[PDB]
Amino acid sequence: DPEVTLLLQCPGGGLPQEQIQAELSPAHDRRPLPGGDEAITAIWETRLKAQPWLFDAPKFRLHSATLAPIGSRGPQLLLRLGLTSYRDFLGTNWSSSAAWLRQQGATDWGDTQAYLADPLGVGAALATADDFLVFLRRSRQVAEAPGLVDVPGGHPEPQDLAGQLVVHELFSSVLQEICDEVNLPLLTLSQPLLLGIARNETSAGRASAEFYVQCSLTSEQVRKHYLSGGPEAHESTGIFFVETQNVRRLPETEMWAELCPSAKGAIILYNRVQGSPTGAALGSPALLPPL
Ligand SMILES: O=C(c1csnn1)N1CCOCC1
Repeated sequence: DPEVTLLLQCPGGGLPQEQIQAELSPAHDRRPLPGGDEAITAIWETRLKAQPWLFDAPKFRLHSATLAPIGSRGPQLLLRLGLTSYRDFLGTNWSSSAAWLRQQGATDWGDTQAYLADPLGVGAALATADDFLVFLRRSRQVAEAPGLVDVPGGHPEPQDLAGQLVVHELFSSVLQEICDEVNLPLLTLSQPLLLGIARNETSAGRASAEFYVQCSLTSEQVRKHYLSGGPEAHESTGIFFVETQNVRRLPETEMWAELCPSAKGAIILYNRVQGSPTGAALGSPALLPPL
């Protein structure tokens, strides 16, 4: 799977909100482009003169994420974040020249990402009461990953002493994206656990935080809520469910070639962090069948 790389695998089965610190600093921003940010402004002007209803939005930028020594007390993860925008994404990661910008960043800064917007995504491994994960089908008419399978998620918009409010917005945003697209009541969802961070090498290395969320509704009840919104209540074109039993071997299935990179990252981290038991009971052959 060359189109996804793991940047972070969380310990303890995943981290709760209270164990994460954020540092939001202009030191974590994209570097100005070598020949100037006028190249971004030109791409944006061309796009608005074809689609004048488009609008810019702020985004968080991922610089890096440092895990504490395993088994330690106190905060377990430090997220170093800057600020970026949808406009800067279109002019860098989404540009035909994105690979040239990665090479220039290695040369100038020793950092393949230094010239890339790198907006932070969120995604969820969303489990039902009857032990299935939730999958969504993308429209065949959108620009990114048309017709592919995704999981619930999105790219959160901004608004440890500004830090804790940023971590709160990240955790809040993955629940809001589940309520907006799957049409589930907020009170049927668990507090999220962070499983890790995955990079999309098809989008010049932009990263997504991948979370585990449990729902108190069955697969049948989740399906009814999604469909009862009607076609205008969701961007996806369909919902479907895979038993958690079967997610273990998903990379060996024909479904794997249909998954978009950020959804592949969610399922790899689910299998490594929530699956893959370490104890004698769940690791016994009848409960963890060999192969
Ligand atoms: O929020 C984002 C986004 C992706 S990368 N940074 N921003 N979207 C949603 C709307 O359609 C375009 C992509």
